[PDB]
Amino acid sequence: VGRRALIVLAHSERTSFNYAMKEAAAAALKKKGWEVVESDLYAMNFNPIISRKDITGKLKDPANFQYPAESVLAYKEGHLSPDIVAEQKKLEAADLVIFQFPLQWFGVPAILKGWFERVFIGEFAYTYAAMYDKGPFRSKKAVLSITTGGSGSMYSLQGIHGDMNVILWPIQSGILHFCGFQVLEPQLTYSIGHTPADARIQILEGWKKRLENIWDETPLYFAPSSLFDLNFQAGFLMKKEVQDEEKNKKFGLSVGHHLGKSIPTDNQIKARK
Amino acid sequence: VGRRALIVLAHSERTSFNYAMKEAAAAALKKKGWEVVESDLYAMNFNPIISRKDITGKLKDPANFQYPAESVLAYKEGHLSPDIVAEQKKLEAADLVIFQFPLQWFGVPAILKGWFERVFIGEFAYTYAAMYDKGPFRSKKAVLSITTGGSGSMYSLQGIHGDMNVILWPIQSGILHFCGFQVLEPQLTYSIGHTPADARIQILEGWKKRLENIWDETPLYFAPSSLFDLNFQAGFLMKKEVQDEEKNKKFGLSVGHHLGKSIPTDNQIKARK
Ligand SMILES: Cc1cc2nc3c(=O)[nH]c(=O)nc-3n(C[C@H](O)[C@H](O)[C@H](O)COP(=O)(O)OP(=O)(O)OC[C@H]3O[C@@H](n4cnc5c(N)ncnc54)[C@H](O)[C@@H]3O)c2cc1C
Ligand SMILES: Cc1cc2nc3c(=O)[nH]c(=O)nc-3n(C[C@H](O)[C@H](O)[C@H](O)COP(=O)(O)OP(=O)(O)OC[C@H]3O[C@@H](n4cnc5c(N)ncnc54)[C@H](O)[C@@H]3O)c2cc1C
Repeated sequence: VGRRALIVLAHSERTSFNYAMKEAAAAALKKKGWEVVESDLYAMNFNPIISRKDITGKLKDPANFQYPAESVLAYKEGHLSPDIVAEQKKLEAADLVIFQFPLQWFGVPAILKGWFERVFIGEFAYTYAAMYDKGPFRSKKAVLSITTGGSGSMYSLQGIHGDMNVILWPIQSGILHFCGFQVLEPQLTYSIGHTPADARIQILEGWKKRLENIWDETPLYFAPSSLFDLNFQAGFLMKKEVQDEEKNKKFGLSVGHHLGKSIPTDNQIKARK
Repeated sequence: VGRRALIVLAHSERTSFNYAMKEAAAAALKKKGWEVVESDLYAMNFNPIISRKDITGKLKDPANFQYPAESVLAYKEGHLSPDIVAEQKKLEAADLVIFQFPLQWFGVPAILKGWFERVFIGEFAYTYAAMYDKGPFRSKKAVLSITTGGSGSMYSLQGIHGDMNVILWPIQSGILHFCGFQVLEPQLTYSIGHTPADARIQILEGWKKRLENIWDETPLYFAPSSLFDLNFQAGFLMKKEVQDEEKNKKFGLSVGHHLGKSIPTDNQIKARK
């Protein structure tokens, strides 16, 4: 199980449905005995812009500044900016991490994107030596709770926007899973601005209801790293044996690993595969 | 053709390859007679966080602030922050827009994501009435010039990060094409951190040579809006006739419109309708 949860909110208005979803989550969790911490990015006036100021000490190569290396070094020697360190301490303590935000330009709000860039620092959050399912957060579970302006049909296979599974991929696989998180099914709330007040009410109650057994859910399916040649002189490509065993299979493995074939239905939205 | 170009750069270091790429583009375009304008976000001390601070007038409703509606009203009544107005003026004049940036967490840097959120205001950059094909920037062309830490094989169909075409979709379709932009093939320079001094110089030269005829390039293929019933009533789904006639094709129309079938090879990387 997990007794600790962190809720990262990315919305400036306390009168928003997003703020209401954050409160709903914290209420349901505390009631079931969880310890709940929050990161209201707008409320904290969080700094989302990566810079050399994220390193407190003196740099290794100040004339040729490379963020990845200088930040990793700062993480190891203990001199990352203290606002960054405070967020990293919350992350370390949490078993479950909920990201509550409105979809903005088919992605995460800039302030949340900056939170990832500044907080998910090398070694602490990820290592090329232990990628994806073997990452640092492999004992943690993450969930995206998203609100949208567009309707669900707009995001279906035949909607103008296209499949929502493709939109979710960069985030759930590229950011969350890459660091080791077991990613749970996303809570998707479409066209919230066109939803009746009573439906909005049931949406909040259905979220609280889901959170009651969230930890026991089966996570989304991502191709295991055991299928890849985790080394540079190999190009981190799928192992030869694995490649063959797949050539006779109708479907691809995931949205990103579709292998030029059909992507299993709702790979990024529903768990079962 | 187009005589005016806007280069938006998102990198904090003047010593980076990204900065080098921007300087190469500027030089190359000016040489061929282009009028070049720049938006060096970091150097412009650019604010990427959307808030009610983006509106200078009175809010139509300060009780429950809703950014989409208020910013659209501000654009119409002329109440947008001076920095947004200046960027909108740059965009309005430009024929070609180049976005130069390093890949950060499978997406654009927070500062650039924020630039889109604050600059691409409704009415100005888009209208739900004239989405994609009929968007405001339909007479403009855009291009993404991206650098990455990971190698190309890592982003191939068998690479551990998965298909790069999926990563590029949210940006090129969801942001650029949605506003009307014709999107040209992206310039992708992989593992720039493991490329010899000799090889990087040719990259710069290769980029410069491409820009000499960039305007006469065949743009990437996105399903036309004519294939969809564009109304809340219809749910914005593909026209029935299209769905049927499409059922006999092997490949879907694009990454986002894969229709549960195979994704056309390099739909977001290579042009070929
Ligand atoms: C820059 C930008 C880019 C965007 N890009 C996209 C995009 O790419 N794709 C897309 O689909 N959408 C996009 N949107 C739209 C955005 O996704 C929606 O505006 C957002 O998800 C709406 O959520 P909200 O919390 O702001 O709700 P609000 O607009 O605040 O609305 C909440 C609604 O619920 C009511 N409410 C509030 N609290 C409660 C409560 N406790 N109980 C019951 N009812 C309550 C409110 O009165 C209101 O009717 C974009 C918006 C912006 C500003
Ligand atoms: C927060 C964050 C998240 C990231 N997420 C990802 C991700 O999801 N996927 C991924 O693949 N990568 C990721 N990266 C890595 C990032 O994409 C690379 O570090 C970046 O693209 C390198 O580009 P750069 O312009 O900074 O170059 P630099 O590291 O500066 O390197 C440029 C090289 O070219 C040399 N050079 C400079 N100017 C010139 C010139 N004029 N002519 C010739 N040579 C020159 C430099 O000295 C140096 O050796 C991430 C990095 C950060 C900080």
